[PDB]
Amino acid sequence: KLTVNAKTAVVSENRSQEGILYNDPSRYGKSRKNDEDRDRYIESRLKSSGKLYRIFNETDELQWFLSEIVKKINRRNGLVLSDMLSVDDRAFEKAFEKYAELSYTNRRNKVSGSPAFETCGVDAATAERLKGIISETNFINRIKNNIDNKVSEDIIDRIIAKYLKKSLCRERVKRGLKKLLMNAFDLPYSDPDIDVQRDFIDYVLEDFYHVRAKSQVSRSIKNMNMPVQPEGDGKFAITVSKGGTESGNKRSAEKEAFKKFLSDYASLDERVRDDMLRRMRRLVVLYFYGSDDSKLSDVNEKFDVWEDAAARRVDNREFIKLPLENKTDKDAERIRKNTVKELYRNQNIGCYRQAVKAVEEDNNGRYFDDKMLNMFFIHRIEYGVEKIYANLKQVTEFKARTGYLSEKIWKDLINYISIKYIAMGKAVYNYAMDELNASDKKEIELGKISEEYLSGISSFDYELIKAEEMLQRETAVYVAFAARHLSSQTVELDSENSDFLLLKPKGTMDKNDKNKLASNNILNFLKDKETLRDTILQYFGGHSLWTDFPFDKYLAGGKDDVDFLTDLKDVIYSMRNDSFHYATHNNGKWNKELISAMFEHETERMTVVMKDKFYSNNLPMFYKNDDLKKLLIDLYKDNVERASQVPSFNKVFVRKNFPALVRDKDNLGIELDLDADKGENELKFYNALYYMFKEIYYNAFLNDKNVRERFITKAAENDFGQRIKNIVQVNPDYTLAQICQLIMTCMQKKSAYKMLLLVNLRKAFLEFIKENYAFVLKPYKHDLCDKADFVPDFAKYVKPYAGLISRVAGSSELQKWYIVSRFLSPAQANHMLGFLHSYKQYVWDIYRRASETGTEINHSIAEDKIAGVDITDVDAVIDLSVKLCGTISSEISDYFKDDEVYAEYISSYLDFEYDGGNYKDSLNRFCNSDAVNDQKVALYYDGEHPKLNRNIILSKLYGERRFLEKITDRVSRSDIVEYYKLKKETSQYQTKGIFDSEDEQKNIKKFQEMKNIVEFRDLMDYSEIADELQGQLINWIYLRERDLMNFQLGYHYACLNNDSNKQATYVTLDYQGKKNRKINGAILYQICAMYINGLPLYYVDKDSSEWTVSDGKESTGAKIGEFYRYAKSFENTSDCYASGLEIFENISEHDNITELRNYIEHFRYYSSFDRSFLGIYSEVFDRFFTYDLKYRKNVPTILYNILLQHFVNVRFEFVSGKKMIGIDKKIAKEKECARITIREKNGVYSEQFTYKLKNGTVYVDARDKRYLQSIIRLLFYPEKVNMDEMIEV
RNA sequence: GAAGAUAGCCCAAGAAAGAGGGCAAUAACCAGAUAUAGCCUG
Repeated sequence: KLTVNAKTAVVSENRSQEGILYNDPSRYGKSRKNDEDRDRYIESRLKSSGKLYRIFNETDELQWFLSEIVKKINRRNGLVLSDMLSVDDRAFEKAFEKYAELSYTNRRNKVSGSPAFETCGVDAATAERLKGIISETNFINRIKNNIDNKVSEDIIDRIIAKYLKKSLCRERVKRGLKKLLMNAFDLPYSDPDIDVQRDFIDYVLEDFYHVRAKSQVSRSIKNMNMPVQPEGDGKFAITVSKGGTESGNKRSAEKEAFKKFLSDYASLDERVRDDMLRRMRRLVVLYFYGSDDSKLSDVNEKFDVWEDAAARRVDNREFIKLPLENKTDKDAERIRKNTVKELYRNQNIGCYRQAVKAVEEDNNGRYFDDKMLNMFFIHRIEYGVEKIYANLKQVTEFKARTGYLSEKIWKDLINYISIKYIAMGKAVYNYAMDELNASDKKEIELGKISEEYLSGISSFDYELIKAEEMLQRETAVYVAFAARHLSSQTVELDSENSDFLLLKPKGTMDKNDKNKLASNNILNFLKDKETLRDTILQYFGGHSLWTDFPFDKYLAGGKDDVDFLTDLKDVIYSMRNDSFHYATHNNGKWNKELISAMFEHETERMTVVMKDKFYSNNLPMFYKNDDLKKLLIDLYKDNVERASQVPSFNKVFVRKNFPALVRDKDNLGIELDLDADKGENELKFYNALYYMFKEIYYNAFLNDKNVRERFITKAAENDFGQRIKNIVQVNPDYTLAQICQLIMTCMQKKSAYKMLLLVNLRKAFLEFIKENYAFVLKPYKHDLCDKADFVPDFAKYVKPYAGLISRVAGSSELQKWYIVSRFLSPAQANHMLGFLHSYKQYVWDIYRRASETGTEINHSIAEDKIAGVDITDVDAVIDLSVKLCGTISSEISDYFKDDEVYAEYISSYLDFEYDGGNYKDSLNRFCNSDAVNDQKVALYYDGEHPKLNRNIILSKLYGERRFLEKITDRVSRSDIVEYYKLKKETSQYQTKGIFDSEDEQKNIKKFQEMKNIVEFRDLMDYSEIADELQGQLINWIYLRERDLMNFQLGYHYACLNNDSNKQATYVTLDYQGKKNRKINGAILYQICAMYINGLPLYYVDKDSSEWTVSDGKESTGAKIGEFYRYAKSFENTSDCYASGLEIFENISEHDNITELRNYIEHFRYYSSFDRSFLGIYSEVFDRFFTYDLKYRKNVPTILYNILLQHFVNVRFEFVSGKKMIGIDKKIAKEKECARITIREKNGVYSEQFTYKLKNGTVYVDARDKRYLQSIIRLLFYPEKVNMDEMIEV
């Protein structure tokens, strides 16, 4: 990469912008490059590549013969341009470079012929010598000087397609090279239109001397800009380049013409938009079908553009003639693909030239009056064709159909309009809606650019927006999951009341018959009002932990456990659509005293929980309580805010390698001196040490001052250490985390500097242990104390939560973070915490880079606060949830009425041979039965009662029972038999960690897999994968919802700022009710109110037929209804909300989009299973992202990545399904829909693990066939597939 | 107004076409350890 040293940014000074290069990390005054240094930096990077320049880059008998031919051509005395042109003590280097400059200039100025060296500052005799050096004769001599083989044309064809330098891969250059090589090897060849000197050799010299980049790259950087900038009148519009050259000024004029299109198109009169889309449609028809197409004959034919679009789809015309397939041969298919790409390009050029001529000669009302707008669109069309064939992965007939291309380009043009309105709305929303912020102002104005942005937008500004929008969208996902989890055991929703958060409090009566409760009254959905409080408290660690809590102090009056449920629901709801940017916020309607007291109650258990994790991880089995007490106080006396982009403990200390690592005498030299329970005690020890080291890593090691200094000293390796010294040079106070982040600084996850960081951290940690926790080196196995006896004096020494308690008491916003994170699974809460960390680091990094480049930056987004509250407090709250979500009660009765219902629940996942009687006894019989030899099943029973199984309870609180039952098979006796058999077979080398034999490793892997089954850990895995698939779907929902609002904002902002007719209340609302307010820019205010929880909407009420203002807390659905009643007066439309949305989506499918969004966000899949994950992802791909190609076209890759993260490789096939258009209430029609499926044969395979041994390496499937089967069932259910054929091994 | 994905946009260039650069700006990628043999290898 050319600018690998530097970063680029766009800065905006006084409504003029500049693309800058800057060195990072650097100090202010040493970072941003001035014009000369930018120029020289580019020059220097270009001339870097000069002397390694070779025509050709870089086992089968032929494929290795090609490689040998290339190498001989590239070896010395071969075709080495640096040697050839530097001859005679570099005396001609300047002349040759000047020749290259004039050769390039001759192309742009249409000057025919190679330059003569006489005009490069050189006499006539020398010119003859130089011309000979860069002649075909000399090239032929240099090319064959190292070759003593007989090469064929096919060898030449293969070498060119496989090894030719990318900058030389243009048709005429490749043809020139082929002609030269055929002449060099005395093979008859004719290509009369090609001149070897001009088409190949002269071009090579232009490439060698980088004449294009030297004259263009620096200026192209300087002219970079953002998508939208303010104009003179303080209005945002799409950015237009300042041009400066002949072609650049034409390009700017076309862009200005499209800017005018966007203004004119934003018309509430749908006839204006229809006519403009028809003119754009005619341009597409002209481009692909020529000026004599029947739809271009009558210039005033108001043909339906979508009917024409549908017509070209079923058209069979071929855009190009495809060559016949080959006699696979990957070399021959690459040749054919290159031939096909050149065919597309030739036809594209012809189409372009024909269209340009026709819009010049045969317009007369067919196209746009503005010639520059027709040219803008023709350039978009040409570009769109190139996007398709430059991409080309596989030559296919469907992609060669003219109607495929015309309709791809049509949707591409609509895409471009869509993303520009969205880009406008993004600027308006972020920078021209200040007065959305809560105030006492009785008159506000929306759509005026905030003072700090009138001089324009920088790239750093948009980085800050991305940081905030990412966290907002990530948080939105967790709000949905928290609502799901709270709803899952408290209510049974139905299809008409599927959103838990929109259920109404217990006193809500029907509006039309006040004798009845409203249909959405929460009472109608309660699963069991009598156990409601105890059910809720399962999510607060079990009601047994709350026996001392004065609930009745807070549920006084008629308030009961239904109001308790309603208050928690209200906390969660208050975070939905809660904008981080616009505070509406700190006034929660729920019982803040109750929530605050519950938080304080939970903080009181934290020291007990953390010390209990030492106990439960068996640390007091190997170390003295007093030594562990010292450690406990060190680790937990202060809440620790973790920094992002520090390598995880588990990557620095790989669990599989851990026992060998701690025993290594160069590291720690720990050897535990231990009969029967030997291996089990060894395993307990290494598991205990792993947990203790993990806690030390995060809570003591990473922030230790001495660790940092020693890491820097101890720290390719010269490169690594060089950047470290640069980093600390730039700021000596950078923490170790910040050094790691600066060091660590393709859409598809890849199947089968970081190491230096892991190594230096691993060694620094071992030394930290030796220096500070030396008692760790001397473990001694002894008996576990009673749990209550282990450091019972612990809470006396530390009070980490003292300050946070009072801050949560006084913050509605902290209470939201608390309740939302607290209702997540432990893995989800951990992910939420990680997103917070990533947000904080990103914001810090942006300000850091803005600062070093001297870029003024409005601190609307703070480094230390979010939504008004300290990030450190949010962090501590979420961290409290992470820990407590994973702390399961020891009382079965906290989760089930008795051992019998518990045992019956276990039977959903375990076949303990239920006879038909009592479950508790059938399970007790099963655990007391013999499994293998003298091995009894055991596992699932703890003396008198069934064993409390952590994974079972976690699946009950946070997983989806019917889903898990549908995608897995219950654990069986034979599973438990196999578990014990592999236990035995591995019992003698289990903590070796890194093994000698190959079948030792494979058996260890098999045991690990069986342990995961009998422990229900695979269940947790599948639940997390489903949560990740569902979470990504919800993420996409909030991506779309953001961009729908932005589209509407940008479109109506454009409308407000054009001359089209606008009614009074579109521009200005003068609300004279008791909460009176005047709103200038009313349409913009009302758009944003639809999407912001807490922002009132002004409308004419259905029942009173009078103007009112809402409290702003009603649902998005209610707000859309209210918006309709606001707009309802408008005469120039019938649906203002939907104005322009034909660009964003297919209007006829709007209700299906809403239905899909609701299906996902209301978790309906888990109740009905009427469609699969693949089917939902298919419908998202098909029509959820109509508004922006860049989201739509990554939908399958994102799915593939999620699976690959879990070591599952899937091969997609794209086929056809069905979708409805419209929603019956009866006008829904069915049609074809994209269907993403998986190849029926060998479509799913496991990633391989690389296991190192003593010998060498063995490759083992990460995931066995049984695991892969459940993944396929997860993806396909309710559909069933032949998994034997689909799974590869 | 189906889909056959594995980008998209900005800047530059450009009709005898051009075809370079940039993007934490834009999604993805990378990274992140919550709990006891589950995320190896690089």
